[PDB]
Amino acid sequence: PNFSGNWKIIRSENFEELLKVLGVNVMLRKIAVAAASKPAVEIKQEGDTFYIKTSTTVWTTEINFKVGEEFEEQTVDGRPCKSLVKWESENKMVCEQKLLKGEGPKTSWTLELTNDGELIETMTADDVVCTKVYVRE
Ligand SMILES: *C/C=C(C)/C=C/C=C1/N(C)c2ccccc2C1(C)C
Repeated sequence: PNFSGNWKIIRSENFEELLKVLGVNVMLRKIAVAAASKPAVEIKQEGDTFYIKTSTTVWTTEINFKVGEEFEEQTVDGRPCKSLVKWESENKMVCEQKLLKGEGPKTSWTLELTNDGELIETMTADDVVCTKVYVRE
């Protein structure tokens, strides 16, 4: 299920509420939802080994994981945590995260390559769920 490729975000719901739930400074919340801050996603997939890059205006995040192999990473609000990714179907994977230090909401995310060629991502902080929808390029 080649998640590989370069991804262009074309929709995003409930994102500010997610940040709000996580505790994100209001000023950062407002800049976070600007048409300028739209993230670009590059995924590089081979087997159970994944490389995903997320790039905004002045920041980038790189993660490297194997499905099943626990790894270190950051939440959405950038808190250090341990993560573990598993398959849900052929075209879906889900990742649960465990805060390294401190304690806050229960976070996670999922990734879903559809049949109409889209890539759906969800992110969850406790009750609240954010969906974002990507296309290739
Ligand atoms: C949908 C995902 C979004 C809008 C990602 C936002 C992420 C960031 N990051 C990581 C960042 C770092 C510095 C300054 C601004 C940001 C922004 C809020 C765009």
